[PDB]
Amino acid sequence: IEALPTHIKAQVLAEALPWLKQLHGKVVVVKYGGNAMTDDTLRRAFAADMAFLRNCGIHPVVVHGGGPQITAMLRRLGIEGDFKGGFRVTTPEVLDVARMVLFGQVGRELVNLINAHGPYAVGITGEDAQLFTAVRRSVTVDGVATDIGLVGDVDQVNTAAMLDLVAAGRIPVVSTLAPDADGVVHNINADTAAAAVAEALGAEKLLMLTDIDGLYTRWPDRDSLVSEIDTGTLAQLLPTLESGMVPKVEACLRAVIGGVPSAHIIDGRVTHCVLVELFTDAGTGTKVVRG
Amino acid sequence: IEALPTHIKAQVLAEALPWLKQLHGKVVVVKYGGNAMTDDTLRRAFAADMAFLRNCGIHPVVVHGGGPQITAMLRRLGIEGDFKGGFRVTTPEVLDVARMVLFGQVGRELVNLINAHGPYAVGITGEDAQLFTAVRRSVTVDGVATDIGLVGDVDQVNTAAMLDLVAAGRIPVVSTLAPDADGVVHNINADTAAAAVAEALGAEKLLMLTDIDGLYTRWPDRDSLVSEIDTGTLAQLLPTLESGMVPKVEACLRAVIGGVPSAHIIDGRVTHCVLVELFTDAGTGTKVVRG
Amino acid sequence: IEALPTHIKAQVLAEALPWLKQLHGKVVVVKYGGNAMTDDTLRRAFAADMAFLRNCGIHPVVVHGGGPQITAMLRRLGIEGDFKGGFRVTTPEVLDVARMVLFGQVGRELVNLINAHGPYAVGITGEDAQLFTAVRRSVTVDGVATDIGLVGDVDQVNTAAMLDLVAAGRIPVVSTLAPDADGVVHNINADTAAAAVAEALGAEKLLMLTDIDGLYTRWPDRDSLVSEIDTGTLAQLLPTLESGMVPKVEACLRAVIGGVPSAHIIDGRVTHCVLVELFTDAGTGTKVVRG
Amino acid sequence: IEALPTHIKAQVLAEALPWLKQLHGKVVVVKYGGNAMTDDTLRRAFAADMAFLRNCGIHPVVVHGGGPQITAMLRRLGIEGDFKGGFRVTTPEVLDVARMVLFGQVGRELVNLINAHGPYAVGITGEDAQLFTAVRRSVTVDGVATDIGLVGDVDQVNTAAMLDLVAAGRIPVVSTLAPDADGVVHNINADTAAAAVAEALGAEKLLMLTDIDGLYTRWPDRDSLVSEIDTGTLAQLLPTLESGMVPKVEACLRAVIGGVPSAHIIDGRVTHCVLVELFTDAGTGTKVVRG
Amino acid sequence: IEALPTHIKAQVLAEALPWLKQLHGKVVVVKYGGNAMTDDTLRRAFAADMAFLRNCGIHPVVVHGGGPQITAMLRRLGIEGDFKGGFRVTTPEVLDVARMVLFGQVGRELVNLINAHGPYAVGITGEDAQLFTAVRRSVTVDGVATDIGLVGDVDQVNTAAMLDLVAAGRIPVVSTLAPDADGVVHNINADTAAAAVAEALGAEKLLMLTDIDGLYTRWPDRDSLVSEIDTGTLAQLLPTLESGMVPKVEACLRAVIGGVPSAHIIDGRVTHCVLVELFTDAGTGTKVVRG
Amino acid sequence: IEALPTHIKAQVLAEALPWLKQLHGKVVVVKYGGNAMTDDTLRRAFAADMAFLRNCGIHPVVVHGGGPQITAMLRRLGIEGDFKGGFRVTTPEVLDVARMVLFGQVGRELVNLINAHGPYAVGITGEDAQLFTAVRRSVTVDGVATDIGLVGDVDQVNTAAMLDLVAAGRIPVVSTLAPDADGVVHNINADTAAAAVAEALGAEKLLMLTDIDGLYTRWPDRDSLVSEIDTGTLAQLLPTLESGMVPKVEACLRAVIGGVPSAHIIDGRVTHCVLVELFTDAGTGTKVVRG
Repeated sequence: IEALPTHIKAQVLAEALPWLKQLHGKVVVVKYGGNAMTDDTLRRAFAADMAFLRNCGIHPVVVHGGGPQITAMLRRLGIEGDFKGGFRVTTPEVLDVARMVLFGQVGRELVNLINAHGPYAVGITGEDAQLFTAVRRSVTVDGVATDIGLVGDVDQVNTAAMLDLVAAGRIPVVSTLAPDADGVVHNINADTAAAAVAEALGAEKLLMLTDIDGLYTRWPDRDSLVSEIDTGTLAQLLPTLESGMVPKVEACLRAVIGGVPSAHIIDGRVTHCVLVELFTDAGTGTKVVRG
Repeated sequence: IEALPTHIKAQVLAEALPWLKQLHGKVVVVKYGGNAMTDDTLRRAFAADMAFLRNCGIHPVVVHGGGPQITAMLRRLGIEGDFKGGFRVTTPEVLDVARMVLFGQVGRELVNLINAHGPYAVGITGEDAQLFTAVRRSVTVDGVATDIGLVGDVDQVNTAAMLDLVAAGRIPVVSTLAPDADGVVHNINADTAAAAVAEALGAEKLLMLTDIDGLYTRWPDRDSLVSEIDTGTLAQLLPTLESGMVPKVEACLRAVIGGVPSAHIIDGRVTHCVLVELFTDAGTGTKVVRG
Repeated sequence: IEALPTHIKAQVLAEALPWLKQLHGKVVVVKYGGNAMTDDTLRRAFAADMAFLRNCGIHPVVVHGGGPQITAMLRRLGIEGDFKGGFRVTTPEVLDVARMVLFGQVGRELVNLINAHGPYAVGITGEDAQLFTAVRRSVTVDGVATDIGLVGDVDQVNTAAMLDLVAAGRIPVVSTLAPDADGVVHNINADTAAAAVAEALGAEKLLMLTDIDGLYTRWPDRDSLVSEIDTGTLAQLLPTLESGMVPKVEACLRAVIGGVPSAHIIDGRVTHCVLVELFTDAGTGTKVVRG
Repeated sequence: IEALPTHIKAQVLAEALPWLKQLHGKVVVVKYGGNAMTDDTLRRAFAADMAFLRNCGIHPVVVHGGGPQITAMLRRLGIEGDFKGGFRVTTPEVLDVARMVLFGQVGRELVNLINAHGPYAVGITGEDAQLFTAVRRSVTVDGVATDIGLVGDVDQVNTAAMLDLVAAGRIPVVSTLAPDADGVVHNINADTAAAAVAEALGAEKLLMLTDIDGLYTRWPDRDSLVSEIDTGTLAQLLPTLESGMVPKVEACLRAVIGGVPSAHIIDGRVTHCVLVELFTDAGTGTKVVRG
Repeated sequence: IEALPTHIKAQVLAEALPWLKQLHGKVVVVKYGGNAMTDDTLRRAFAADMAFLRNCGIHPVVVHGGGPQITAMLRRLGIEGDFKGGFRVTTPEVLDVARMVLFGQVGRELVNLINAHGPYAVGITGEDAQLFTAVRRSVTVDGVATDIGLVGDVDQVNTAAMLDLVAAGRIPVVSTLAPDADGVVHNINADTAAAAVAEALGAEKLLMLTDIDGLYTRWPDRDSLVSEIDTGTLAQLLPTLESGMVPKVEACLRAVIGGVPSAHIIDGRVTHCVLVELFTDAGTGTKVVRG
Repeated sequence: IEALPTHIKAQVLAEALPWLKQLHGKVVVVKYGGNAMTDDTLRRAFAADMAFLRNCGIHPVVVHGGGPQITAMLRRLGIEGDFKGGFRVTTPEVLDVARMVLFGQVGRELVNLINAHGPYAVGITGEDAQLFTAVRRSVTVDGVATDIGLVGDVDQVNTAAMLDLVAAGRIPVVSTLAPDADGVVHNINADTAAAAVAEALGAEKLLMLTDIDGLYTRWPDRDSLVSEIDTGTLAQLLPTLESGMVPKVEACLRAVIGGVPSAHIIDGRVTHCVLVELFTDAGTGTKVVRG
């Protein structure tokens, strides 16, 4: 980015202006996972983009996952799994490990990366200041709803206390664990938690970092790649999508139907994908709007 | 506490008044460890006492340890230790485990206990919002200062951001990990960190929960138990004390010399020891003042 | 309270916690009269309990009476009384004396007692900053409503200005005099004024200090002493109660029906009765709730 | 004021402008006593002028006396006086009467008069919120300093809490009683208290209402009437002035030497003397400045 | 105003009190034009009266015209006019001159005059901070509505930003130019703009300075001069009034019907007419109220 | 900017981050003149860049000139000039025209351009709220200091009121006219005024838009173009520079010596020069630092 003429650098920056205006002073919830979480270059760029948003007066809120790190630690601890369908059962023991890995390892890495740019990141779970609660969820397997232990969905969100934190200039980094109404902590799917946080905070956008170019309606036909789709059309397409994309699409559906103006499935394998999706018209991601 | 006449219950409460006046609106830093951390009755009472202080308009700040929980997890993970003197060397690997256990397990338990009473507790480390930094420390072994890895002392404290948190009505629960000036996270001894936080926050008291009645000057002579001692006298006595008491005494010395009006070594095996030490004249603990 | 074991002192304090949580940040209106007002030990303890509430972050508001002090001063001044039924007629002259005694003597004593603990108490009447107004009341005598001069009921309350005063950390001590809509100051019964202030301020509790154990439904049968009663049941019982208890019961009825969660008739002859009633389950008083 | 041409009414108002600019947002302490306190027309006009200042964004603070009302009440109560020199001895009994008359009668009348114009006036003594303290004073009689009981001078003033009250839009009406360092309430001379309040509050002016045209240097020579004098000249003249003027002059001296820009001795027998002195160049009063 | 006795000066000031109470803390919009704008004595007095209101805690907002100054500058620039009916057509060129004269000359003179008394005046147009917008208006000529270029009516007003300016202690001086919805700046009649600003700001009064004694219903019969009239009566009279008075009357109608409590047509040829109309009962102006 | 690969657009934006961090929450004063003021494309881009800074949480303050527009209007009005040396004498008449052109024409155009992006721009002069004052300046001609009328330098700046305006989210657009201590308005050179505003506001940068690539030390040698120079070196070079560059260089000297961290002479003929200079390392401008 050095031989590139200076009048072209100017145009690239100037074209950010309409999106800076759209997002100034607004909440943007970003689900962070996949290869954006595992490669040092993609990670460092993600943390820089969070600092970028913050130094534009945008209020990012990061919700992270960590499925494979949990599995890796359970295997290290010799904790034998129980599986119903394709789901590990989250016993009290598995929860303790999940919480310890998500909050004490995965979230720590991102907090420190972001904080290389300033005193921005702060880690939290639903446990802290009772910021949100969980309700136990069942899963459908072989056509029957089934209990797989201490896993849940976001129940209620302390919207005011959460926005107080971003008003202090902080970037919350959320590990998806929260107590139920009896104080018993559950693990929440990070994609669904991200949609719930976006709706509760009145976010202007929900970004979903995934390891794909975007939503293909007829995978693997390359021409089936769509760049914008409405919730009604997308809900009808949901039964036909691969297993990995369903939670990302359900998230976008719940968020946009919940009033979030747009949710985006963007390619987490692209360095600075957040900057590309937010401040550029050239993203490969797909945008979900209501309709 | 039922056959006890009602006019005696009244006198007990009324005698709390001078200490409520002393502490209203003031910061009290509490080092929490030992059996107060491991027994369910002592723990639940500790969490209730933190809620008590908060519902009196006192601002508690909890600094916790977790030495044995770390050791237990290292053994579970099969991480062979290296030892210089009696000190485990904190390699990058051992740090990751220490941080994950302290922040993702030990701190979580206390946060949830306290939060059974309200949205009070919030967990943090020096990493979050760069709340404090560490400087690597050496230890003296066989008369020579020696490096034992990523262990440090508190360097600087973001006093303003920390007090903003208690001003929100929060009870910080601090896990003693913090980055050095290069962003590399160190493990800090919880006793020393507690003294450093007390001094930086202008705390009115530092409480040190330990598993002993109090400071014995000539252990094990029962009559050597003292109830108040000045920093000058206590510094001269420090070379003669058992190994377990030195860090607790050094903490009290640094805090009180640092301007904290008093530091207290109190018996963490007594249910509601905090209430006893703060709102009663009948504590067995020992009080350190400057002189 | 010295030979009493330390673990019992701890339990007494710890059992205050649920009521500290209930009252933190809340308004508590206390009608103060009777022997609690005349004996030096009961008085000093009352003032200490007001300071106690204030140093817990509770907002006490004190409404005081002074019937007998007024009578005593009228006799000293040689002011001959006029009586309709059992009621002294409050001429302009009698009002001046009542106001001067209530505000310039009785209220002064309590303000100074409370202020021995800090800059808390502040005296006021409805006259000051037009904090409340009066409407002239008649009384029923021999079955006919009758004018007995410048006596009234609370008309309107400047809720906002009153709460601004407690927000400053002040403890208002209210002498029950207030202007009517024409600026003419009336004397208001202190029991009824206390209920009116409680309702207007959204108080969490109304305490009525009286010189009896509590409400007896069939005085003097000792077993008729009740510890909790609903407003509907109590309204039906009101025509059967002794003359001294009627104003205290009407007060509790108006307050609780007015939305105050509970009103309490407690024994003002018990040292620290406020502490006993608020922070203990062993009070002899009776609690009024809606039903 | 009806046949007077309209262009003359305009000029009178327009000439108020430089003094409105001088006083906007500033504290003005007014000592109120004499015939301005006893005649219904002068009183009602005084209260209106206090409302005038308040509705210009000026912050009046009223300090009142009441010597003769106290004497009258003592005689009504049959309280025999003890006299040293020309001074009544203020026994505990005489204090109670003084406080009750000053705060519960004299201050009440002014509060109600002012409040006919709005929720402005609020009565206070040094007792309330420990707004100020007293130190016992002796008097010189026949050349020897002598104790005459519970009479004092203002010791310390809670400047911040007092200015908080005027910031709320209130007009404090101060009765000059205050506790000493042991909580024992003393009666303070109202002229001296007014000067002390002016200095502590950083008042822009001190007004002293008296029943004379102004300072005569060689009473009763009519030409000895001066309209402005400096503190140095006036201090030298003080030993030669009549008994009634000394406290008013000592007050002006202490205030202006204390940094109050000017103190004024104005004729309280003139209806609306405050308006005349503050917003007009035609006052008969005398102005004291430093020099 | 020197031989006039001092007790008469006092009465004049004291009679201002009810209107100071009415206006304290309230917005007063003043249309300023005519001879009040062109004579140095009337101008300087107008600026002083704006400073007077400000130093009483009243919030004046000045809307100014400048018709003849515009004409004079157009003639100096040799800009030939086009006229439909009696209306100059406001071409883009004529607008530039109008804006430059109104904002860069006429408004500057008033700002500087007012600012001789303090940092009060601040000049603005609808362009600044998009404080208000315009909508293009047509005029009726020979019975047909006709376009006369870039002239409009106030469309929307940024009420909040405007009141923020007066809350800072500023006196806005408004030049009536504002952009339409496409950013194209229009010239707005100053009388109509003044009524629109008064209604949008919730003004307590609208003052209309004109070069006449007041509204004559049957000009030139001297007895037809009315001092107060309701909007319904005045609307019926509007078709019968001289050409110069129609815009002033339409303004008062729109304002008072828009909820402004009263609008006043006052004689701008009287020195200090504002002071006379606001703080005196002797104004020759006419008051419009709803009915 | 369309065929350019998306990973290059990302890198351009990401490289803005260190300068966004440097400028977030900081004041940047921009002198705007030259061709950046006269060409529609350069102007519209300048206004967009001001909106860009504002939507990043940067606080721009624009100081504008307008020399040639003034000359053009004087010629249109037939105002014959008087010239001493090469300086037009600013008579009272010439000032009125200068003020009317600068504030009522030139500043209006920029305000409206900026406001196409939001309610940002607000026009002001030193006259408004007495935001700054002028002191009359002389010029040196043929070796003698000479009066050329109502031209001056910035004297004092109301730093607090000016920063209150940018705190409201406003972008001040300053026309360089201000009253002297006697209220007489002077015209101030816009380059010098810009440096004075930067120093008084504690600006982080001063940008000087000019119609040259940057400072040439040995014009017209192309290799004499420097990209960074210290104040000491640059002061020594000042006597050797062309006439047009002297005011721009004196400005940078006064600002940087006045404590402004850096002042920049940048090429106003480059579209989006502000974006290029601030958020890019590829600017042709020259940076002045202290040394």
